Amino acid sequence: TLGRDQYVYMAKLAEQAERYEEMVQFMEQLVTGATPAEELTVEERNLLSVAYKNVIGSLRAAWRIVSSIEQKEESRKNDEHVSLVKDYRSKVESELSSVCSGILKLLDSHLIPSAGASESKVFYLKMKGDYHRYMAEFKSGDERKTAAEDTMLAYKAAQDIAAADMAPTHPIRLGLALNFSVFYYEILNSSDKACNMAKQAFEEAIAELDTLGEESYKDSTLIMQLLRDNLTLWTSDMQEQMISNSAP
Amino acid sequence: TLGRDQYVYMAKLAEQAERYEEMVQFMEQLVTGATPAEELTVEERNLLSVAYKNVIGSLRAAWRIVSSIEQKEESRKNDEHVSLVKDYRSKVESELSSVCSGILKLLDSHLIPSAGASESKVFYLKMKGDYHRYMAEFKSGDERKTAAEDTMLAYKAAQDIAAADMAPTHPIRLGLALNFSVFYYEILNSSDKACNMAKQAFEEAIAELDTLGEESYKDSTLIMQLLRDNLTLWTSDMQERISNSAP
Repeated sequence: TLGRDQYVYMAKLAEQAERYEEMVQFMEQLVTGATPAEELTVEERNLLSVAYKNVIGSLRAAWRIVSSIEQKEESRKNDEHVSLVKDYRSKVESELSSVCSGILKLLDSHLIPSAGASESKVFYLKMKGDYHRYMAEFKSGDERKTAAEDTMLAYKAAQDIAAADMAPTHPIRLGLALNFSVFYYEILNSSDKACNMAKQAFEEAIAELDTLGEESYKDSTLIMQLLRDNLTLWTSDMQEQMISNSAP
Repeated sequence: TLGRDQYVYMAKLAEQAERYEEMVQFMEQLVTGATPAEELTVEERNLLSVAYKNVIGSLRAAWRIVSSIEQKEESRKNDEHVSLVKDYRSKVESELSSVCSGILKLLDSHLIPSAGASESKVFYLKMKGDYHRYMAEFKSGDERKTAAEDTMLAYKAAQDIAAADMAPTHPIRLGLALNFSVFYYEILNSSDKACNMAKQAFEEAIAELDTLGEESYKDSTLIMQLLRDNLTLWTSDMQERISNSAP
């Protein structure tokens, strides 16, 4: 076993080598060894989030490609290749599930219990909704509806806490509104609800934009632009009743 | 167990998804089931080469980064951080060793025996030397010399066959001379021999490049352009980067 400061060094070392599967292991060991008794630092909090974002991001990108090839093979009526491709996609899906379960388990057992402030709660609850949403991207029915309900619970909990204590210009609250609006748009097909949410968070940040500090102005404004980009792509598109840019 | 044609489809599928560790496995099983009784098709032979190239390239890239991190830490005399980085580098080295052994074992047990033509023999022998050279990159001391010796034998064997049966404009023979010259410059620090070897291959090829058509002109000239890129880098290096190996 290494020290807390040493796992941060090993996580960064793995980050430089783009060996993210091991960056996750180094941060998990840091988490399980310092929480829930104590709270993660902003640095450790972001290193963990970055580690899982890259690991799952790589599998999400692969799943898109495989799923796309499957549709291309089913349009050819190539029954042979369709059988092989679906075997492969399920292998990627089991790995997507493995990673989401890892962080979701760490969120319930360690991270959320460790949050002793609204900022940390909203961060981990948002994160909890994020990886439930990733589960909902490849699940079919029932499993997807369950994945969607778990997403709704985690996000709406983070939204309640954030709106009451977080500032509308805080990147975490902004990122929450972004990913939450992506949830309505891409998981629930509610363009109207998703646009109304993104716009509200955007305008709320504009009103208090003067009181935005050096530390988080780029993080905030970046999310603000992603909200505006999505809102343009969504309003440019046209739904009927009821990829998008998620947070950094 | 799947069929030969299907392993090709799965290897191609893994390549599209950029899941190269699996692309290797699909081809490994294709090889162990089809050879040495028969020989790999050019397609299969290339799918195998690409799969291992990406896997070992990814680790070689990480090893350069980690190895670079270690040096800086030592320059500051952190001591603690230094011991941590080496333990991490040694983990990447064990993986590099695992990959190379995988293809090297596949070469000596299945692929080289299957080669019933000089072109294939030189392709598989040139590959054997490539992955012994990758061992020599991170090995040190006693283990390094053994790796450098194994590289010399694979390349020299491929060169003997190539110079006798392959044309000096053939991309495989040009790539061999390219990687074989990089071996002398990077591993053995023989700046002169690496240059003499590169120039010879580039001279022997241009002397026959006129009679070469536009079908493989891009193939030959591309490796030729790499032979001179290294040869320009090396000359400037003697005016006191990583050499361009073959595609």
